[PDB]
Order: sequence, then structure tokens, then C-alpha cells
Amino acid sequence: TDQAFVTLATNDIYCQGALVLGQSLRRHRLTRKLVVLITPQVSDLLRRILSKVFDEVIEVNLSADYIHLAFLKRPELGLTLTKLHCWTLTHYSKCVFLDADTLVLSNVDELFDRGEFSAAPDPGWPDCFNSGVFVFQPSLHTHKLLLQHAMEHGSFDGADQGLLNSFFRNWSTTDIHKHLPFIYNLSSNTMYTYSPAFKQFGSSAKVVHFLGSMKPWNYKYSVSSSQHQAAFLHLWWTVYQNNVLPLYK
Amino acid sequence: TDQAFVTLATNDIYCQGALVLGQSLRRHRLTRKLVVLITPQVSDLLRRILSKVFDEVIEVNLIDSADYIHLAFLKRPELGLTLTKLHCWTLTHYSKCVFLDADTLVLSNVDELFDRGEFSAAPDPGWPDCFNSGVFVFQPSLHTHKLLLQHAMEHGSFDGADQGLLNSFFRNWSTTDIHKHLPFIYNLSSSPAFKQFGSSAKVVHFLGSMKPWNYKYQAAFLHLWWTVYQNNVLPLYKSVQA
Amino acid sequence: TDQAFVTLATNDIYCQGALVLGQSLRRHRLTRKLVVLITPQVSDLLRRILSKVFDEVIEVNLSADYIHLAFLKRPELGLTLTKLHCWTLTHYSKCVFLDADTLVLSNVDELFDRGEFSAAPDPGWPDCFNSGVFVFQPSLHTHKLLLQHAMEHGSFDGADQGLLNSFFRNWSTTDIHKHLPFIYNLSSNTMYTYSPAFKQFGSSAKVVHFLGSMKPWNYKYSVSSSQHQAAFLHLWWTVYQNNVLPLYK
Amino acid sequence: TDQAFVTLATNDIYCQGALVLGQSLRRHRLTRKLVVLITPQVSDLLRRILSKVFDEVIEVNLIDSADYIHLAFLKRPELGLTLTKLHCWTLTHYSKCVFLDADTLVLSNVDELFDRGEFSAAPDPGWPDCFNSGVFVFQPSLHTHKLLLQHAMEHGSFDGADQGLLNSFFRNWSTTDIHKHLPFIYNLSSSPAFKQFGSSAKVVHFLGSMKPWNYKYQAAFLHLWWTVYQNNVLPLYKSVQA
Ligand SMILES: [Mg+2]
Ligand SMILES: [Mg+2]
Ligand SMILES: [Mg+2]
Ligand SMILES: [Mg+2]
Repeated sequence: TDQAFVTLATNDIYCQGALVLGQSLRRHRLTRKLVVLITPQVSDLLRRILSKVFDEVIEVNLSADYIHLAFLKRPELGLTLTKLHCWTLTHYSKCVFLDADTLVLSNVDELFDRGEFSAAPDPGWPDCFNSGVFVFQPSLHTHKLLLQHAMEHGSFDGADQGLLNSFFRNWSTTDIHKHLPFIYNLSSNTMYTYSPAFKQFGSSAKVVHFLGSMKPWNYKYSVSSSQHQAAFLHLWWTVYQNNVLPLYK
Repeated sequence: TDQAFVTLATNDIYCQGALVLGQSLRRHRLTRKLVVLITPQVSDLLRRILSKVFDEVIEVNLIDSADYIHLAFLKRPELGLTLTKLHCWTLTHYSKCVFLDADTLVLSNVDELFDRGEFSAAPDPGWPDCFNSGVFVFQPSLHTHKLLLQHAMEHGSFDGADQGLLNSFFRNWSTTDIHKHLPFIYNLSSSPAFKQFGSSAKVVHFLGSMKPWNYKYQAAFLHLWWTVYQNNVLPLYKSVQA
Repeated sequence: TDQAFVTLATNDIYCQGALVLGQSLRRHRLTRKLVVLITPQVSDLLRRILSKVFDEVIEVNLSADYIHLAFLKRPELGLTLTKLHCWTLTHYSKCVFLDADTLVLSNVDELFDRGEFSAAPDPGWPDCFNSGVFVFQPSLHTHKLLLQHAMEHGSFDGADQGLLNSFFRNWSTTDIHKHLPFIYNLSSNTMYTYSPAFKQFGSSAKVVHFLGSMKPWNYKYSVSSSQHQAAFLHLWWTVYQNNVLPLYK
Repeated sequence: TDQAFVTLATNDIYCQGALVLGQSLRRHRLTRKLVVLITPQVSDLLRRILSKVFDEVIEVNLIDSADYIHLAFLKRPELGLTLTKLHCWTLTHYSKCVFLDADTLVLSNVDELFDRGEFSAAPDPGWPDCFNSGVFVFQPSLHTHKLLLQHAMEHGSFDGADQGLLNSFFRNWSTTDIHKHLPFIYNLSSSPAFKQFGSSAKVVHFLGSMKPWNYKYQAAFLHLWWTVYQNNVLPLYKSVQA
């Protein structure tokens, strides 16, 4: 197929997220390619392990002048621009990007029925999308425009979510079909309290997104944590213990 | 015109909210009628005060209503105030209305909301595939009202309030028509996003059980609320009380 | 019948509570007598109105030496001792006391199947009962013992709940049949937040108890109030507007 | 004897709670075995540390269990940790156990809890016709365990956690046998009542998502927790890490 799931691991620790994400996709009847972007900081060891899960392991480094300039002008956007490398994967016609701190709970192949740029609303400011999960179409032209926009204006939150919301500015007003249902990117903040909405709709979750400074891998050898958050932490570790830990050996 | 802003005051205390809301509407190029729905326990004094702001002060008595309304209240007593709010759909001398809860504040003219069709509302920041029911555009109709009450009798509300019930009834809001998604600035329930877009706020919604009238005179929006209360609401109390 | 519901109104304002309580009982198929205790501070006007609702309107004043001594020794317990006058109503064999800030949502005649001393648990410290609703048996001997206990030791909360829990000290350990289900005395604090328990069980409420400094009658010509609390406030005012307000005229 | 205290550590962080709990039990005339249930993600290092406190360190792997357990987890994935806690009923080499959550602290010997029969628990301060599931007396049995899991598959939990499920299963707790109501001092979830009876507290339960190990070293009970942590838990980390 000419379609893929894409994620990003910027260091050996974050590879744990990518590996769990990757295996969660394989558990639920994988029909697409799996791609992981990495930085030069990812060790040869983790590369061999990643290769047991991902069809492609692609190191992002420095490349054309238009890329160099953005990177050198705005060092703070180094990881953002690394993520945007996903738009250069032009051997795929359509991709779903998933951040390495997400977990797939069910087959989500229906996401490929969506067109660029499709994303779920972000809690807190719901007229912005969360950039942890989105459907895009690789294009060198789009990549150039994104980087020119990054170079020219930067990001209003210093991260990829601000840059992407700024570029795909009409997301909240144009076409409802590019609004992914919230269950395709369910923030782990939403389940800190057992709210009526979460009780009513939470069970239909297809992808969970672990936010906060405390990632799932930080719980294994001081920020508050919920029982219902803990539940999803346990699902993450179930995939890790059963589908990832064996790979390391 | 045949269009109106509509709010609800459920007792004399919450009238403080309705009055501030109403005055904030009158402040910014008033072109529509203003309506406040009230419960029977809203006192005569505050009816007189409300009358200085609102074009219609309409008492909703669920016991003295049509049988289907009376019955809905007896079967779902806990939804009495939700049913009182839903009474807005009985106002069929208006063709289209904008409902604003008494804990909202209008920062500028929002007459363009009447361009929207039923059912239009803004996303809720907690679970954004639900809309927040503090602000919406609707079209009065006895038929819709009856369908709403039938839904309430059969299913109640998953949050025990009007927002659960309205989301359950209008359950295709998050998937159907982007033009029925109000921008968040029309129901701004108050991050990097806030500093970026917060300034363009047109209607703020004070969420939580701690309402502006519970304090004794973020903090920016609260100051705007009290400014209107002191200047445009408190005098009404005094002049009617003389 | 030789059984009655009993409440207490210590001033004209609290009579509003007693009148709503009284009418709520009459709405739901009244089979027992209704009694209201009052103080000398209740006006002739409110007495005539109370008489339209209650079978007995009984003024509590100063009486035997054992009563006088308690009252004069501990002026802070004046209202507590006024409430305890309910135990002198020996022309009834069994009574249900209901505080004037409660509201009956359904016929509760089954409470008379209970024996003294039956009460519902108090939230916060559930090994104490809430004294807003209880089943007791009038007795001059019991009244003497209560007042002697009041005179000797007072109340650990300065109110009737501390005195009564102290006297009926074994409530939490002796016999489950004297534990009234929580729905016979549902605190309005419990519904400040939409807790899972309240969602699950709240609908079966038979008697609601309005606590906090802000009584229902304080809302009509600055403390936080909940939507679900508001719901019960509205039920109180429904009884008031329909069944009490006409009486005043 | 054939009796045990039982707790549950679901990850290395929450192990801090289990260790403090365990040490507080060892402090006050220890007469029973101590057991900690753990999830597979509890690290080897912390298993070694737990082994210095608990007589049994038992890993619960829902995927590698009997089919009815595996299936319950797949049908109710959100109840994974609840099912892990409910695994305490599989410990049939004990005839009776006392379960204590890892966010409790024992202030003195509570061996008299083993006089209680299944199912014994203290009232919950929020809705007191429900018991709080942080402390209870039970009797291990594969039969009860299967009934519990069948209940979980069919009904889930109304609060998404073990307390909803246990109250639904043992739903006659509030009406049946006063001797199965533990006094509140055996699960003191921390008023005039508190000052009066609070001093006799035997087991305190730190409710809320903010646990003792989330702070950086009322306030009285928290001091008691940290005292045990500093003196009796922290050294275990160091000695095993050498
Ligand atoms: Mg992320
Ligand atoms: Mg509101
Ligand atoms: Mg009271
Ligand atoms: Mg707990």
C-alpha cells in the first residue's frame, strides 16, 4: 500500500513510546505501512529494535537550503521541524501521523478516508486542533510552505501545534469532515476527573494521548494521577510488557 | 424584528446575572428584543427590575402548563429548571432566537449570530464533541418543544442538567454542519492559545459553581462583569426601591 | 392515629420551612398527625397560618425544675432544648421528627415501622447520625435523661446533633434496623458536585435536607450553589408557590 | 496463621504507598502475613525492595491468567486495575484477609479486623450507604472471584473503579448486618465530629488524586506518613541499591 502511519522518536527514551504505539497498531490488524522518524541521537541499539516494529526507520538530519535556514534561524523549533519531515515522505499518497505518546485501542484504518488536513479538536481551546493525531498528504510543495511559514513567523506556542494551527488556520470553520472525532485523540487530561461526558462517551475511545510532563515510561525505574488515567497507563504497559519488552532481548 | 435574545433567571439571586447579561446586550448597538424567562419564585420586586432591562418578562409555571409539560416535570422533577430553560422553544412569536445563560457576559454586538440556523452552538472545552449549552441559536416551535420533552421523559440527562439533554437530542452536532459550530469566542468559558486568541472574545461564560455575584467587590473578565453590575444594574435596584 | 410528624419553627422566617415541609407531607397522602413546635417569638399571624397546615401548634416555653435548670445553665442550648420538647408529646406513641429545612418528596409512612432511635448517617463523619430526621418514642423519662445529659455535659457541637449523638451513642454499632437509608435524609451538600453515587442513587431520594447558611427562603427578596442543588431548591419553591403562598392570603 | 493483610502496587511510583503501608503494619505487633499484589510493569528493583517488607510479592498478569480473567480484561479494558485488585480473592491459601489500599496508613495494631466476616467495610463519607473500598475484610474463594468477574463483565462499574463495582456486588451492605460495618476509624478518609473522635483513628485513608508521595518534603496525618517513609522506606531503596 502507498499509505502509512508515521511517528517520531527524538531520543532512546521516546522510542519506548514509538515501540508501544507501533505494536498497538500491529495488534489491531495492520493493513498500512509503519514509519518512524528518528534523530541522530537515537542509538544503533534502538534502531535495530525499532526495525522489528517499523517498516521504515528514517533518520532526519541536515538537506536543501530552505530547510537549513529554518533550522539555523529558529533553534527552538528543531523538534517541530523534525516532525514536519513527515511531509517529505512522498512515496506515500496519504499518511496518519501519531505522536509517540499515543496508544491505539482499536483498528483506525477509517482515518485514511479523511483528507488533509484532518485533526481532532484540542480541549481547552477547541477551535484549535491537537497536533498529536492528524491525516495529511506528503508533498514537497506543502513542506516548503510550512518551513517558510516556520522561518517567517515561528510558532505561537514554541511547538508544532502552534505552527500547524497557524498554517492550517481554517480548520475550525471550513469543513466538518476534517474534524476527527475526539475519540481519535482522547487527551489523558480529560479523565483526571470522572466527568459526565467521559463516563458517557469515554468507552468508545480509539486512540488515547498521554499528556502532562509525566509520560507512561516515567512510572517505571511526583505529579498527581487519576484512577481512570491509571487505567489507560495500565493498557500502555500491557502492550509494553507483552509486545515490546521481548524485543529488547 | 421577530428575533430575540433569551435568558433565564431561576431565582432573585441569579437575576443579578440576567440583569448584567441584559445590560451588556443593551450597551452594544441593540437591534433585537430582550426576553427573560423566570420561575414563579422570582419576586415581584425583581420582576419590576427585570422590566427595566427586558422587553418581555415571562413566568414559566410548569404545574400550570399544558399536560405534556406538567407530566414531564412530575416524571423528571430533577429536570424542573432544565424544562424551564427549554420553555424558550415555546416563544413562537419569534422566528429565531439566541439563548444566553445568566452567567454569560456580552463584550460587543453579536447580532451576526442570527445568521446561524438551528441548532448552532460552540464546542465545550471539557469534551469538545459536545457543545456547551450556555449559548445557542434556535428556532422556537411547539413541535420541537414536544420532541425535546418526550426525549427528557424517556432518557433524562446524562449530566442531570440541560447540557446533557440538549447534546443527547442534538447528537449529530459534532459531525454534520460546520456552520452550526459557533466559534469559541461566542462562548469563551473563561494557555498559549488563550494569549493568542483570547482578546477577540465576544461572549464570556463564567463556568463553575462560583459565579460573579458570589464574590464580594481570569480576573480580567470578572472586572468587566462588575463594571456593568456597578454602573448599570445596581442603580436599577435603588430606583425601583424608591 | 397516635402517630405524628413533628417539626420546629423558632421564628417567623423558619415557619416558611415548616409550612413547606408540612404541605409536602400533605401532598403525598398524609395518614398521620402533623405537629409544629414554636417559640414565643412566633407571631400570632404565623400561628394562624401554621394552623392551616398543622394539627397541633405547640409553643415551647418556661415548666418543671429539671427543665428550668438545663435552660438557665446552658443558654447556648436554648434551641436544642426547644427541639427536645418533642419527647414530651406523650399522647403520641411514636413520632418522626423532621427539621424545618427538609422537604418530603414522597410518602414516607414506612418510617413508622422503625423504632427509637432511628436516623440516617451524616456525611463527613458517617458513624454519627444526622439529627435532621429521626424516629423516636415520646417519653417523660427519656426527656428527663436527655436534659440531665444536656445539663451535665452539654453538646460537643453546641447543637442538637452533638447532644443526641452523645446520648444515643451506640447508633453506629448496635442494630442496622435503626439506620435509616440515606435517601430519607439526603444532604444538599452531597449534590454540590455530580458525584457517581448521586448520579446512581440520587433519584430514589425521599427526603432532602437543605444545609449550609443559605436556606431556600434566602433566595427570594453570596454562597456558591450547584445546578443539582438548584433543582431541589426549585422543588421547594414549587411547594411554596403552589401550597404555601395562598395561605398567607 | 492462614490470614494476611493484602495491598496492591500498580506501578513503581505507587509502590511508595505500599511500602509505607507495609512498614506501618510491621511497626505495631505484627502477627499476620503481608502480601502485595503487583502489575507486570513493577520493576525488578522494586520487587526486591517490596520483598524486604512483604512475605509475598505476587505478580498479576491478566493476559496470562485463566480464560475467564483474560476475557474480563478484554471486554472491560478500563477495569484492568480493578480486576488486578479483585485478584485478592484468588489467594485461597488464606482463609481470611484484610485488604488495605496503598494510599492508607496504619496507626496501630488492627488485628481485630480478622474477627469480621466477609464482606466488612467502613461507610464512605460522600454517600454513606456505600462503603469505601480502601479497607475491607474478605474471604478468598475462586467461586466469589468468578462471580465478581461475571458481574464486572455484565455491569461494569458506575464510578469506573473498584468501589463502584464492589458496592454493586455487595449491594446489601448498608441494610443487612451492622457487624459488617467497620467503624469509620478503620478507614478515616482524612468538623466538630473530627475534633471529637478523630484522635482514635487506627487507619487513615488519603483520598483524592493528590497522594502523600506527590508532595515534596490534615497536615497531621501527612506528617505521620512521611515519618514512616523517611525512617522505614527510604533506607530500603538505598540498601537494595548497593
Ligand atoms: Mg504529544
Ligand atoms: Mg453556565
Ligand atoms: Mg437542619
Ligand atoms: Mg484510595
